[PDB]
Amino acid sequence: KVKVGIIGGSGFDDPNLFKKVGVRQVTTPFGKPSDTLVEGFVGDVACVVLPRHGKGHLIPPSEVNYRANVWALKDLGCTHILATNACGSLQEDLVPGDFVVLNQFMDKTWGRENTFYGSKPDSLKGVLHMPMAEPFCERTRQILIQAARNKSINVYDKKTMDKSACIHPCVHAEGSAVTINGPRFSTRCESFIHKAMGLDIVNMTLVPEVSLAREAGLSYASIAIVTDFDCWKSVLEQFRKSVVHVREILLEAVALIGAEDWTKTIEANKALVMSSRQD
Amino acid sequence: KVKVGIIGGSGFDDPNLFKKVGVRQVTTPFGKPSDTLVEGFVGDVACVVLPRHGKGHLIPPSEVNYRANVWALKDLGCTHILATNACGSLQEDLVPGDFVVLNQFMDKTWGRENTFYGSKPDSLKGVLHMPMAEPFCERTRQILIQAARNKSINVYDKKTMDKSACIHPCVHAEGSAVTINGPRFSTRCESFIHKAMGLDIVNMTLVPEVSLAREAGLSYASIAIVTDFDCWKCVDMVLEQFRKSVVHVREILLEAVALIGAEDWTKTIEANKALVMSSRQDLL
Amino acid sequence: KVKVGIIGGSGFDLFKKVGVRQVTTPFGKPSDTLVEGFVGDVACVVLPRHGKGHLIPPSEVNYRANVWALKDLGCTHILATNACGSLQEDLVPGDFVVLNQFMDKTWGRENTFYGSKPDSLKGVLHMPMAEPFCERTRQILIQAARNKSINVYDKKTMDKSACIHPCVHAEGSAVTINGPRFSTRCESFIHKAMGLDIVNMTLVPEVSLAREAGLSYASIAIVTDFDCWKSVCVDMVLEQFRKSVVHVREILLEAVALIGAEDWTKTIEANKALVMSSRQDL
Ligand SMILES: Nc1ncnc2c1ccn2[C@@H]1O[C@H](CO)[C@@H](O)[C@H]1O
Ligand SMILES: Nc1ncnc2c1ccn2[C@@H]1O[C@H](CO)[C@@H](O)[C@H]1O
Ligand SMILES: Nc1ncnc2c1ccn2[C@@H]1O[C@H](CO)[C@@H](O)[C@H]1O
Repeated sequence: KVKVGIIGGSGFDDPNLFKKVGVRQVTTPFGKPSDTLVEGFVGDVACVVLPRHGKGHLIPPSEVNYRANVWALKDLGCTHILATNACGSLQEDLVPGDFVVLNQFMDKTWGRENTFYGSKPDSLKGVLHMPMAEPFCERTRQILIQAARNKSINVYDKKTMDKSACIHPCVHAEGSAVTINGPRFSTRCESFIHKAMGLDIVNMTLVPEVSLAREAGLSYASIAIVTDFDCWKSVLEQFRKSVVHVREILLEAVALIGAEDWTKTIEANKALVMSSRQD
Repeated sequence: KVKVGIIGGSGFDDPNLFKKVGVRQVTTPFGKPSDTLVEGFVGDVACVVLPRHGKGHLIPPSEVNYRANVWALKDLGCTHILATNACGSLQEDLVPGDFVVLNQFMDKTWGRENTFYGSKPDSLKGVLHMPMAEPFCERTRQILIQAARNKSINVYDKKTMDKSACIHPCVHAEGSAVTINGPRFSTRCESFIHKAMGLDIVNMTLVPEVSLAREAGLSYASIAIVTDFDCWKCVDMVLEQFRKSVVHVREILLEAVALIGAEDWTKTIEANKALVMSSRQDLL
Repeated sequence: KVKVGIIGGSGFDLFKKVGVRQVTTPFGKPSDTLVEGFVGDVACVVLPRHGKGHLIPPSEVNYRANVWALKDLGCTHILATNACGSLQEDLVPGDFVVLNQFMDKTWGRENTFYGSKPDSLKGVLHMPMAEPFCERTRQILIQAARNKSINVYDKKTMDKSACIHPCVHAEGSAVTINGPRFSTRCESFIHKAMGLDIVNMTLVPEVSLAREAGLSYASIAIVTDFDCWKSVCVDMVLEQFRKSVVHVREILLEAVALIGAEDWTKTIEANKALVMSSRQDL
């Protein structure tokens, strides 16, 4: 019943997380996904891998068909989506090499299809107004964090640990992301403004992927990879080692997801979609 | 003579504000309005009603044809537009059941047609740069407020009265709205950011409706309906509270139309159109 | 050698022209035809942002075509003028700002040369924009003002009481809004509380696209009024502008000469190198 979709960002243009069982060239009512979808098994848990930018990373963040990617995963029977998201750090405690299991975001994107529903032929009929107060699936967030612990990777929770317990590299138990449209990076002026707003990282791909996953009735969680500090503070090796440990986290997270019942969580996801219909 | 247009938001998809005299199924050079326009009278005052989202609430905020809506009302000869706007509160003193006669906004929408003019053939010829310092028609704002007074609804003015005078439910005499694109609600992160900017409410429909009304030379005023606290902070009571708010807003609207028709608006209307002409930057 | 493109904003819709040139671009047609000529020995190209009739609003300007057309003609530098409203007390109508920073609030504009759609160059370009302008070219605009005996105010070293108007502000940040409407008081105060200096509609993505084209770009903002945070309309932007046009013209002509008097070999190399190294599809 549980099937785990994986959307790989930078460093995961072609992951190979398991032996490929089948390759799926699909289309959706909202167009074609970034690439073909690879189906397989992690242990006894069915799993589907999909590169957000395509195999060659030729599709910029603003042009990614988030609808197609999410809906395609949904059509294949995924109940969860795990995503990676490379990012810049807006805080001194978040150091290149750290990961962040996001729990909040601020949206500054535009010109992207951010919803499956509407009044145009491009969309499913209805007006969907989805609650996003806490935009991720909390259970699945805690999976990612527990996965890191299982793989002996440091975890820092600012709510229960003081500064001295922050050993790098570490996974930050929470954090907020600002999603900019791209493709350019932020100016120093924009970086300081975001930092003053209390944001933790800056990224170009989280939104509307996270929003559409909830719309599709899926449990979604992102692991953000701190590649560098954003330009408020004036290499490839740290990122190479990062994807190795992110691979471990993803593989362990899939197993942890399959080790539990999700019947009521899946049911509540579906009901929230139906209850958010305004029409 | 005046003619008052009414753009009904949530809770006003099918208003029935008066006995329908005539219905207009029209189009504009900017496309189709949300729905048929219903014409009639409030007393001796001509009035036109249009649901922003259509009868069945099938049109989401981002896809509403604000241009067509404002232009269709203009074509029928409306001089004023009164709008309802459902919203979430960003401040402690603004509670569900309150109303807000907006005077300010902050815009965070995109991908919406927000001007009638441009250099493209599918827009009116010319470049219009409208001043928007005080984006509403002040006279018409004060009419909404006085209408609330006449209907025995509490009015609260933070600049004059102590917070000890804020008695719920009340019409807030001033307020700023942040307009987000939707269709999703804000995250807690976005809610606290907006609140820290000093914004009072969050809503998805105010802009560019208010902007386009000024571009059309019309007097525009919005009454926001506080349906809930935004996520910075039983549903059966929430629904019942909103229904009561709708009853109150309905009588405010009806009294407002009567108040408008009772006064002379020659100079205000003249100033409305002159403001349009003087913003034509291509006329130098 | 060097060649200077000049993108004129409001009131700039400069020399003895050699010829007028019509050009096309893989991203459409520029705002207008281009004026080719010389300031001294320095080749110079002049392009009005809104067209000769100012019929093109800021959100509909083809910044891609304008910047690329200047590139196609062999420009190494672009000087730009941008009319703006002030968000702070010390910046008054008649002042000028040699911008070093911005905050972007535009939408629906073509802001990159690269992408995966047919009407764009193939590739994913992620350009660093920490310091979005060419610093050398900024300091040239500022030095140009000194040569023409226009006051220069540096808020990093100078007193608020030592601010002599009209002056060129040696640094400043712009918020770029989409237009065509002006800001509300609410928006104006929010921008002010963010620490931004001016508000305008034309800087972005022009500045971004110039760096994509590997050109040294600098902007001089012309303060036409205070934004509505004080006690702004179309007619006001035009009137104040008149006296400011003359000073800006002097600065631009002087700046062109100053550019032509230095070697830009390594700067140009670095510009084109930054373009290549930002390609993340490779
Ligand atoms: N400091 C930043 N600001 C915005 N995006 C960033 C960073 C750092 C990494 N990314 C992500 O990686 C790609 C561009 O480098 C894009 O996919 C982007 O999401
Ligand atoms: N807390 C909020 N944030 C943003 N919009 C809100 C609310 C509450 C109500 N609305 C308005 O009503 C519709 C969404 O329910 C939309 O039409 C919207 O304008
Ligand atoms: N206070 C302001 N806010 C926004 N834009 C302003 C100003 C003042 C000038 N401009 C510039 O003038 C043009 C539109 O009038 C546009 O080119 C615009 O950049």
